[PDB]
Parts: sequence; structure tokens; C-alpha cells
Amino acid sequence: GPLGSKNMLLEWCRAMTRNYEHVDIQNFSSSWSSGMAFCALIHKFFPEAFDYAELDPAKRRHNFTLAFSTAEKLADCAQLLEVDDMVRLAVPDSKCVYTYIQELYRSLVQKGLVKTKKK
Repeated sequence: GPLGSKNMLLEWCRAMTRNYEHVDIQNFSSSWSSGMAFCALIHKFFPEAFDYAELDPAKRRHNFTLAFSTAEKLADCAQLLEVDDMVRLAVPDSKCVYTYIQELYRSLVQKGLVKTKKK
């Protein structure tokens, strides 16, 4: 479509990347090899989550588990991705992140999280 799906998420996800640093969402795979994206994106809607400024790219394993363990306890998100796999692959799939974000996106809509402030 003239708009596009991934573009919507990309535009959106990126919009939250401005707040955070060391993170650049120019892709859904390579730009995610740091795992810093999953944690950073969540930290946007959940402050009690964790101190994103206290995390480093050194502890990726924890970043993945954290991003998931945090989103799960707070949003009971999906379990489409496995920390170990992410760690081993070090290369996610645009469909995986997209699909994950998809489910997550929807949860935010119901929760009314995405509709925090109008333009």
C-alpha cells in the first residue's frame, strides 16, 4: 500500500529510537544484532522496566531475557523468540521481529498504551 505495514512499524519503532542511543533501527535484522533494540523499544512504554542507561552491549544474553522477561511480566507478551536462539543466531528475521512487534503492538492498542498523546 502507499503507506505499508513494515514502514508503519519502522517509522514507529524508530520514533522511539530517538529517545535512546547506540541504537539505530535501519533494519529489523542487522540493526537488532545488538539486542539493545528489544530492550530499548520496551523501555519506552515501561519506565519501571529497567535502567536502559545501565545496560551495555556486553550483556546481550541478559538483554534478550530481560526484554522478554520484562515484557512478559508487564505485558505477558508472546514467546515467538528465544534468547538462546537470538544469542546463537545473532541475526533475527524481519518476519520474526515484525510478527513479535505485531502481537505486542496489538496488546499496546488494547492497553491504550499507544494512544498516550495525540499529535
